[PDB]
Amino acid sequence: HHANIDESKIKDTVDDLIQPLMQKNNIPGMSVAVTVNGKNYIYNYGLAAKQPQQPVTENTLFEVGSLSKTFAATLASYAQVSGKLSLDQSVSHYVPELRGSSFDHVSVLNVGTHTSGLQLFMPEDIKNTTQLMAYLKAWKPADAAGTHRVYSNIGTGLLGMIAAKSLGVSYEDAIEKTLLPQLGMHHSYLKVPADQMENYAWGYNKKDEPVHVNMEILGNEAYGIKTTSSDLLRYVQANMGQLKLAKMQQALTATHTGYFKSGEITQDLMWEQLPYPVSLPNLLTGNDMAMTKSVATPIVPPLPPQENVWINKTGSTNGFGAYIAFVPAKKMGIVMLANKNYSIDQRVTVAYKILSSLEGNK
Ligand SMILES: *P(=O)(O)OC[C@H]1O[C@@H](n2cnc3c(N)ncnc32)[C@H](O)[C@@H]1O
Repeated sequence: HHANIDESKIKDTVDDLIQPLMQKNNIPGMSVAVTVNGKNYIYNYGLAAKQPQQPVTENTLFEVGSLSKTFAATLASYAQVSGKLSLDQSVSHYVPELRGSSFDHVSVLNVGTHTSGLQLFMPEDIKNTTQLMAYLKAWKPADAAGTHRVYSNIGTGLLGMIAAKSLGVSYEDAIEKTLLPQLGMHHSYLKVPADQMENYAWGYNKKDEPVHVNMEILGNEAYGIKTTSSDLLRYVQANMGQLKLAKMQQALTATHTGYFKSGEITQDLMWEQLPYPVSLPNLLTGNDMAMTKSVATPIVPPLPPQENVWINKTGSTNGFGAYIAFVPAKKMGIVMLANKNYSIDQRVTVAYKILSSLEGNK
């Protein structure tokens, strides 16, 4: 602790919110990463595993659940800026087995914005590509694609699958061999390697059992990433153009294009945003859209990537709870990782309090 140092003030702000949060929710371990003024701060708390006990360190890997959807979008955006994908084309244009199905009328943009109408969860009985394609050929949305927003793991799966195919590789290769390496995210994985298993935190479910996420079909696209807070802070900085990584920077920025309004949010390519300065009530409402259908209204022409917005994404698994938010105009961002799935309203509120503390009022 030092005087006249913003770092000590930030640590106090973060500690004072995170310690009670972890106590009352019984969260075993967290890492919080903050960037502001071009400086990066990483704060680690508690335990990556209870038995045998292992502390959270700079190397601890957390499951981030739906933060993974933003990587599928970044890959699709990379394919798009590389000339391999048009977001306005239909899904069946790129997946010829689906020609003649309802996917003749669902665009890639629809699956990238949760506006196809596909339901939230993949049917549990779908285990292989044959069963998946049979389901998709038989599926019909309740409303015309493009009229409603239904947050969807399945649609995100299609987005990433199409993006990878357009690049000539599997999704796993696209992410681990192309995207994460080009972003400099060397401790981010869909499959944690043997030399990193000691760093892979256990998640603690509602009954406090240690669990790791089970990876099923198209799951890598929707929920597969394990990563460190430092790697995600780099991802946040890259999303704010702060790093010397040109196609990749274009791809990152273009994911922030605003395509639909729904409720309080602007739906980008997987990322979600609200105008900044943003009120806590609207941010909370905008982060309570995970399981219900809402009306979606197109933004056409699309809203270009903005500076004056709060861009964010939640992610969870049975054992983990994560959140990212950043405001490009202020070059400030936060990553909050936990090995217990605690409520989104608390993640958002803590992040709002932290970011609001980072400069004076004017
Ligand atoms: P985001 O973190 O909002 O959502 C992804 C998490 O939802 C759960 N989940 C999605 N899809 C499935 C399937 N098919 N089976 C079991 N669980 C699923 C996971 O917790 C994801 O991490």
